[PDB]
Amino acid sequence: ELAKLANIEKEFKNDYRKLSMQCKDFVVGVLDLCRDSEEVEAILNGDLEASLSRVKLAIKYEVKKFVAHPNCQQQLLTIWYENLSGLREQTIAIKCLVVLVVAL
Amino acid sequence: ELAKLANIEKEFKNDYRKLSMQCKDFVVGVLDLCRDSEEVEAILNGDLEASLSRVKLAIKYEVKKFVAHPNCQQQLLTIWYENLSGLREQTIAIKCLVVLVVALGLPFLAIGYWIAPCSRLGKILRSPFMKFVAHAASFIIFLGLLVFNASDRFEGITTLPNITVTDYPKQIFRVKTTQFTWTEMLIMVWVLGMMWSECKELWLEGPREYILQLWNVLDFGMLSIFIAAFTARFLAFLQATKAQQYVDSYVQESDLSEVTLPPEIQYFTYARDKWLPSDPQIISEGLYAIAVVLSFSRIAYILPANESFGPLQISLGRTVKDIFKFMVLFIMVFFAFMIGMFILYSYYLGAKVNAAFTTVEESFKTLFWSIFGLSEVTSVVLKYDHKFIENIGYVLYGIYNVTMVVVLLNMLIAMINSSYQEIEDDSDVEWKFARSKLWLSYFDDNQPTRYQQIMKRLIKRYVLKAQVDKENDEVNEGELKEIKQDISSLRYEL
Amino acid sequence: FGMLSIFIAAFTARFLAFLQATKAQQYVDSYVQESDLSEVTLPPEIQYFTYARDKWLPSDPQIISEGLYAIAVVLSFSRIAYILPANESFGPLQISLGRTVKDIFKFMVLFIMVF
Amino acid sequence: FAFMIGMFILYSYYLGAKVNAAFTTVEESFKTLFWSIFGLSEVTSVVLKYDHKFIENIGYVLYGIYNVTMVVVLLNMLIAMINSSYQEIEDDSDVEWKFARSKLWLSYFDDNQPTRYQQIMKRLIKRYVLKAQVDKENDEVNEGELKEIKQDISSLRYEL
Ligand SMILES: CCCCCC(=O)OC[C@@H](COP(=O)(O)OCCN)OC(=O)CCCCC
Ligand SMILES: CCCCCC(=O)OC[C@@H](COP(=O)(O)OCCN)OC(=O)CCCCC
Ligand SMILES: CCCCCC(=O)OC[C@@H](CO)OC(=O)CCCCC
Ligand SMILES: CCCCCC(=O)OC[C@@H](CO)OC(=O)CCCCC
Ligand SMILES: *[C@@H]1O[C@H](CO)[C@@H](O)[C@H](O)[C@H]1NC(C)=O
Repeated sequence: ELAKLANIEKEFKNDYRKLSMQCKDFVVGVLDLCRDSEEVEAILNGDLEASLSRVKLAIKYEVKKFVAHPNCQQQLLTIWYENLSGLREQTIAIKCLVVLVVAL
Repeated sequence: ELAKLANIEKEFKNDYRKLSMQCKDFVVGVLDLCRDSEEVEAILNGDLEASLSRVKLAIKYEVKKFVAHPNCQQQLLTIWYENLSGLREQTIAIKCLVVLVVALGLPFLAIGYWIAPCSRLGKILRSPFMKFVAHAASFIIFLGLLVFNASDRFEGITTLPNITVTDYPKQIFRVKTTQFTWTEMLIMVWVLGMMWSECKELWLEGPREYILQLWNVLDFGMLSIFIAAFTARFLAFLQATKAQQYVDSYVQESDLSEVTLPPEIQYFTYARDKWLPSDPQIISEGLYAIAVVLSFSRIAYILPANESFGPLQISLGRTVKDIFKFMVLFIMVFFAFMIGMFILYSYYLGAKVNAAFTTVEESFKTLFWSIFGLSEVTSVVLKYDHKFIENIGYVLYGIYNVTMVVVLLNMLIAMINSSYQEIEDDSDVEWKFARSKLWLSYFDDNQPTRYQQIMKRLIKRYVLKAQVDKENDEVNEGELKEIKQDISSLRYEL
Repeated sequence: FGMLSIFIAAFTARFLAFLQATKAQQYVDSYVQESDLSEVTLPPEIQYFTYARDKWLPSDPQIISEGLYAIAVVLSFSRIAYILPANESFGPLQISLGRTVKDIFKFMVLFIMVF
Repeated sequence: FAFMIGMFILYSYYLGAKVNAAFTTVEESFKTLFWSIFGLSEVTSVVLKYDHKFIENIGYVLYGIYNVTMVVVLLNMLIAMINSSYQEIEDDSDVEWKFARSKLWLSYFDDNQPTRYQQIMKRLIKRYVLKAQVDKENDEVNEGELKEIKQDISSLRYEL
């Protein structure tokens, strides 16, 4: 809402953009404090009672530091390799062998 | 350990790199506090009960500020001039006189070196600085031999290429062009020696050490190109000797131009107009022309031992190491436009103004030379009407000339980010970590101990300095807590 | 979507070029009554499909096909931008390139006026 | 110098049969490699009249490596020049320029009981010492008051 009023006012341009930074830094400062994996998997998707709903909603609003934080990146990486799990730390030669085998 | 976990995690990348800075700054802060020379010579090499063990271990781990600190640099400088000791502060003219004298008297040095235990000049020649000057002088005499070999043609060749000329009619012509001269023998002796030294180093260092450094592979490739060129020259010499042994036996004439020869032996009478396009002579000239250009890249072994041209080289190495990421992206756009330009103009080989774009090699040639402003517009125009084809050609060639400039612009601006990142007090440090590495290439070839007492004194001084700085970091809070506790006693007494 | 449409337009032009040559072949194989097609001359509409590339009409479906097919192959190597962000070394390069290309156009509009 | 010696060693035997007269002597090879950095040179100095295509391709490759290397060196020069501007910072160009012009001006000017001078110098040094002590006292205000009230609390403990 603040980031859309910034494009409609254009004279109080810097003030709404100064308030949107507080609205983003609150979320990043909450994200920092989580310790167990249950707290991370309670923040990144909402109340259930995958499906990464808050992350897919933070793409639309472009909150870059909420997605570029390590506590979200490790949760995305454990989905990006969700059955391979030994290729997660290998050389680029082993990765090129994979794409050559699949392309063949 | 922290700097190796940083390359394996890659999500907690900044944290391990933040911890490695503390692990390095502890060592630098310990190094600061040493006062006598015994403490410096107790830190820089470990407990003995030269051999600079901690310095040689700080090269491997790349701790740049531990080697670029002055208390280590003075200890390395007192080894780098360990018998000269008056040359330590002299002008550059006196230093150039030294390298000129040693470059002149190079063949006297082995005669003076078998004497060396009986000579004070033998110990005065076995210092690291004299070894460095000797290797530099030998490599300069090598380039001098190449340029002098290239001599006698500096103002043109004297004849025409298709005309032959020999000492006598009997001599076959192909011998005189391929036989050896005295300077090429010295080149042959010199290349084998450098190949032998690199052969010894590869056997001891191992393949991983050779493969790890890009510079080692460049040197070894230059030596191999020299050897291949001389083998091609020798194969060219042998067949001419065989033809001369044929003619001098079975000639039975007055001149070799009088009676015609069998046609295999007839081929070795022709000038350069009629040689086969895969002649060993031609291959020899090509590879020998590549190797001479590659053999002036060896001055990078010399240049870091100088203050003025020192930090220049480091920035040049950084920019050359940072170009290749842009180069890989530029290859994709280049390949796209060359495949499109080849698919367009391939059917018009017979009817064009210029011979460009009609084959893949020529399209590669035109799109490569078009980025240096050395190309024509009139490669695009053709002879027939077909104006749709010609306008699509103009449009695609214009899009290419705009795209290369944009990519170039992006490269320059990204280069600026590195300078801002460099900030200050690092080029001086980085350059020092260059030259010391170069110096360490030549140095080679109950009741506690004294060492533990010295180390205990150093750690005690570090703890005391840290507590003094922590106490002076916050002065008011202790006094306020003390006067609050005093007000507690004043409330208890009143 | 534009790259895909340019491909489809080029192949439709090629097919329109193929149909008329099939019509001329079905004419000649029916009404030829000769030994070779070079022997007896033809009606002049069917005669046109014997010429080489020197005498084609400047709006031939073949020429349009070659031009659009030459544009589409150049446009079809811009799809590697879907691949490149999944890599650490060529990752932050692309982003700066996208930023500079997005920032050129404001200068380009001002350059068009002077030009 | 590296590229000119290589280009001279390559094309020296082909003086009679080339399109252009370039690279066939040291003076001419110097000329071509000097004017090639200002985009005032031809590709057709490399091509020759005979077949010998190995020689011609090595010529094209070395000339391309030269044209890339000069641009890289040039790029390095420009970026290193930027470091000096960042180092210059502010309040120095104005100062440096003044130290120019005054030098120019000084080229033309040419052709017991203490003295007055020592009284003036004594007054100046006294003012410098006083200003330094005032700035050092105002650099740390709270610590003297806390030490004074601690010493006053000592007397309050002695009296009570
Ligand atoms: C300009 C190219 C010269 C390359 C080497 C170089 O700069 O070093 C200059 C001195 C060696 O330096 P020092 O150890 O005396 O220290 C220089 C002090 N700034 O002497 C040499 O190392 C020069 C050896 C060359 C003689 C043939
Ligand atoms: C250099 C162009 C290659 C484009 C893709 C690319 O860089 O990605 C490299 C890997 C994928 O990366 P990962 O997810 O394994 O992570 C890389 C870790 N730095 O493998 C690929 O995605 C490559 C697929 C191409 C094979 C045909
Ligand atoms: C637009 C229609 C151009 C008509 C074709 C013609 O005859 O020449 C014009 C052509 C050749 O110079 O223009 C260009 O170079 C295109 C540059 C585009 C920049 C993104
Ligand atoms: C690689 C093989 C090239 C074949 C030789 C030929 O016929 O022309 C290609 C040659 C001349 O343009 O290419 C170059 O300019 C080389 C540039 C290299 C950049 C580091
Ligand atoms: C050699 O080439 C020159 C070129 O002008 C020509 O005049 C001459 O006749 C040629 N000589 C022979 C022997 O072919």
